[PDB]
Amino acid sequence: STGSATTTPIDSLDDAYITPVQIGTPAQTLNLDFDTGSSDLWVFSSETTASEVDGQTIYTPSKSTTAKLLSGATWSISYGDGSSSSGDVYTDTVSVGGLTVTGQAVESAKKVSSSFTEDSTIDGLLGLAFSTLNTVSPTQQKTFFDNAKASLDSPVFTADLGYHAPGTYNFGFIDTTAYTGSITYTAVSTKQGFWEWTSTGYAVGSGTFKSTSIDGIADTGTTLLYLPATVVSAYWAQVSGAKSSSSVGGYVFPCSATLPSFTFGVGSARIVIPGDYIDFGPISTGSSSCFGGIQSSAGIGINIFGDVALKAAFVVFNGATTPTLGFASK
Ligand SMILES: CCn1ccc(CN)c1
Repeated sequence: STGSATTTPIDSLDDAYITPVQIGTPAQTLNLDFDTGSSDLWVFSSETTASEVDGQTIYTPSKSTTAKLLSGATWSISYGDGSSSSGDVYTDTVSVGGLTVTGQAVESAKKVSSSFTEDSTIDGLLGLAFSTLNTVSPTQQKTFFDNAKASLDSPVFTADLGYHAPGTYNFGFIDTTAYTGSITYTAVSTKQGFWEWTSTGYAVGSGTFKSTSIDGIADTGTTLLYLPATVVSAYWAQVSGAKSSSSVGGYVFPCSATLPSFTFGVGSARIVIPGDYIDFGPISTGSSSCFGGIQSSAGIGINIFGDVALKAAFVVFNGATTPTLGFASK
């Protein structure tokens, strides 16, 4: 089997991407944030505290003839931005782009933090990291991809995120029309539960490529590119007036600037992020200070190849017995 679904930016900045997902019988379609940095499929629901729902579409398990309470199971997750959610668990039929999994754990939110409430466009998350990170207790649950994998034509999914435009998540096949050149594959460590890999270096604009190993994760659920402070300083030093602002929480730059590109290495191959992809717009409405899309990972503990980086590539998440990542230009 295969599946193919369009993923759409939630706003004009590509702050996140939503993909429609069918849950239950009859189908209830929710728009979920596909997140290769986490491993829980959770949804706003009829159980979510009413004051914490503000415009989201909810899953109502009592209206699904295939929903079953997973008795005793609870979940609770916290994310890198400090947001969080928790609740109980149903199993139900979940379909993405024509690919159907029966018995998928659908984690029903009883509580969500304010940042989720405030984002009316995201009805929940669909985790695509390794199932070892799934938070369901006392019986850990598998991701949608892990459950689908044996049925898939090939044990892979691909992310093709657009810049200010829709893109595609495919399951079970590699669309050879969706990228240019060849796909360069690189090793993955699953030791931390992430699609963790080592970039071979970087370049800023037209500058010379610096060969240096950068360990990080391919994370569709993180907006920006978070890299070591040395690398990020080298980038922003090429932008007149750019500075790190403690009050804003990262590098900002004059909105009048033209940003240089940023290149990252995948083995001997190179992915070029155009400068425009690094502009996240005014820090507040009407400001002439703009927020940068490349930020320091120093306070995180891990480097994150988030959407800013991934949207410049066609990305293969290869879930074979030994997982690997593939990157192609597009
Ligand atoms: C934009 C919604 N969101 C918040 C945290 C995550 C996971 N990185 C997704």
